[PDB]
Amino acid sequence: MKFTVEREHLLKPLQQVSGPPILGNLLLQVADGTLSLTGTDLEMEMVARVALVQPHEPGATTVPARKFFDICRGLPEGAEIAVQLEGERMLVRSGRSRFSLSTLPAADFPNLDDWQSEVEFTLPQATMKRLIEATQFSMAHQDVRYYLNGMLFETEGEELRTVATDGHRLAVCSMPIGQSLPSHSVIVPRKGVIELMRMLDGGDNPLRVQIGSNNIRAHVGDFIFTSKLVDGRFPDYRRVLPKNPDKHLEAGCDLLKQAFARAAILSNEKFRGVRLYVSENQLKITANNPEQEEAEEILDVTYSGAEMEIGFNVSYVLDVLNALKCENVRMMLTDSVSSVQIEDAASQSAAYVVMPMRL
Amino acid sequence: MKFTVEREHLLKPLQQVSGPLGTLPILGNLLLQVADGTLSLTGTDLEMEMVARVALVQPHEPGATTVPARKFFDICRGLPEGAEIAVQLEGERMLVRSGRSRFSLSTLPAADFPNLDDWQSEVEFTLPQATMKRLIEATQFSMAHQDVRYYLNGMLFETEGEELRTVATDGHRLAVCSMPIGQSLPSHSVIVPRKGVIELMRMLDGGDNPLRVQIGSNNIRAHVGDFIFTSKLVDGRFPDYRRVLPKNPDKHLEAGCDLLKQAFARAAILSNEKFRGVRLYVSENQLKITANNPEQEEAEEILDVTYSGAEMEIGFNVSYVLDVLNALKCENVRMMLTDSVSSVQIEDAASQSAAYVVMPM
Ligand SMILES: C[C@@H](C(=O)O)c1ccc(C2CCCCC2)c2ccccc12
Ligand SMILES: [Ca+2]
Ligand SMILES: [Cl-]
Ligand SMILES: [Cl-]
Ligand SMILES: [Cl-]
Repeated sequence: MKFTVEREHLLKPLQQVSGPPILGNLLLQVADGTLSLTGTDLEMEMVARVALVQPHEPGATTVPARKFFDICRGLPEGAEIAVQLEGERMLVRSGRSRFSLSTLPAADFPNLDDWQSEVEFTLPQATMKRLIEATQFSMAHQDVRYYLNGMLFETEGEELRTVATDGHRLAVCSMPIGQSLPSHSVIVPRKGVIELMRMLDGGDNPLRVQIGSNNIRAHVGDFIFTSKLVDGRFPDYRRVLPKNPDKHLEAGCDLLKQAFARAAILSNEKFRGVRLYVSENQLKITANNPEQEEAEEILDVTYSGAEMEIGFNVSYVLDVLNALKCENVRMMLTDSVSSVQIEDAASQSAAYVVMPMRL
Repeated sequence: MKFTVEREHLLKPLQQVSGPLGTLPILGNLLLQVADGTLSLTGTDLEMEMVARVALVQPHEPGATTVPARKFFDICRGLPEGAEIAVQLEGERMLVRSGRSRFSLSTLPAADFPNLDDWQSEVEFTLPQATMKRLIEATQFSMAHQDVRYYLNGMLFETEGEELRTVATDGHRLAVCSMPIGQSLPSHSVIVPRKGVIELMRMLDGGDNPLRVQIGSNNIRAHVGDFIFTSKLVDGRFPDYRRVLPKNPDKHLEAGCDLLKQAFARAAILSNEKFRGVRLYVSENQLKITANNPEQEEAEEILDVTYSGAEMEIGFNVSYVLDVLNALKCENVRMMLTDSVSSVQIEDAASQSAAYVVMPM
């Protein structure tokens, strides 16, 4: 196995495959004019392909990922990196820098189980990035309810939807993708979501998604990501979407956020409860804590409905406003004992639901 | 106690005094005093004190209280640019009002707030902010971390002639920097604790306000603008850097600092994770750096340098060398060598104002 490649042509692929003992190594393969790099943690895998325009010899090995990446990154901008397999070591040479790395046999590199694709679609990268970024923050982290430690991907009509919840607050994002889809639902593990998100480079390469019974694969440009799905049932989240909020309030996103952020300083550190008093074109926010410190914020908003009061977790609401990053927000309300739904006033694509608190 | 002050006039002082504050609650509070047309804000941890004076041009009423430092800072910082902030003590609560934002904070009595002991200044001088910045950043990285010789965890500040000098060492490597300050000083040495050095750096805003330093037998104080920092000193017998500098390191190697740094940083990848040893082979106009680890992975770097005279080999902890090269921020470095079992001296090839000494492995 031999190849010589420019540093930068190696670094982006290296970043991608480092994501997921031999699991600490990258599989390197030279075949039919291409260097492929693979990383895996047994749950998911990333493969990156690099065209080889310089002379090369086929073969495969595995090397320590961190060390190989660090060596490549540490070399000067635009350096040519020459790699050859010599016995049980992989030799890396560039200028008068030389390295000998330990290898493990390519034959030992684990493969993900084989599977059949049953649902497929192609969409712009930007659309998938919007879908994930809109909801990722609301996934559970390491809940014993393992089916929450990930993100629902739901197809219906011509729409792809992501849903995330930690068992307390909810994020939903829905986008038309211009193809007729079967009504289908899968849960992608949270680490897979993160790795998928970070494979999307913000460019013009379209993303191809293939979903099997127990696996998902995403292909964009020179990168192929594959993951197991979470084998579980996602909660019936539709039950907490307010059926008909009769009251709708519109406010400047940043003004509302800064008022909540200031009030939060004097909210209970653990339960983070703040109260909203809604009246004709006015919102008053209050907070207090066990040391009897108190905050009050009054802002002008657009609101005509009946006066009402409602409490909620200000951390959850701040998370929502930070995700929305827009000009104006719409808060849809019912009463003091019902949830609140929050959206960008200019777009219904993303929606967030926060539960009510009594004080 | 009442005042109204513009947000921007409050924010820097609040940041200056509150930054390093947090099991004794009142230590988490700032002391606020309105007296003689000035708002004074004070923070302390009992070892050091930060005091800022703010002229009150708007109507105000005298008095003092203490309030949670972080909360008051966060409230002020969270208000919009240009906000006017009105404060008044009402009973045992401190009220803060700006626009239609209102806050009521808990207080502790100003009478309970702790004072650093009184002391007398013995040594005084003034110097540019830029010089203090240079003195600290040139040596700070070489201070010990949690060493049982507590004085090594701080920084020596020495006056000699008209130079102010800092020295830092952890027993394995040493940094020294000396700068002229144009005033006849007595020969004097003090040790400033770690936290003190951090605040002494933090208080330099990068303007042209000069620093006024007062040193007593047990304290140091720095005045810049309307901020006053005071720290207790540390007792102990700091090493004499004069005795740590190699007596005659007449093997002189010159190399590009960034080239040298990058070569060591790559070799370090395949050095021992705990011990971090690399070997240097010096020969005519050439340096070779090698590293290997228990797994027998190997790095080799060869560099062109300026070196004439005898060949030698020497081993170093590569972290120590990298720390020096990252602190130098210059074009060319000079390494002054003696033999395989003696320390190396390292300097900017174009300035003798700082020197670095590293023991070999
Ligand atoms: C009815 C039940 C279910 O389908 O099993 C259910 C429904 C809805 C949710 C969340 C709660 C709050 C924010 C988003 C919806 C659940 C969360 C954890 C466990 C069960 C949940
Ligand atoms: Ca000196
Ligand atoms: Cl606001
Ligand atoms: Cl109030
Ligand atoms: Cl080698």
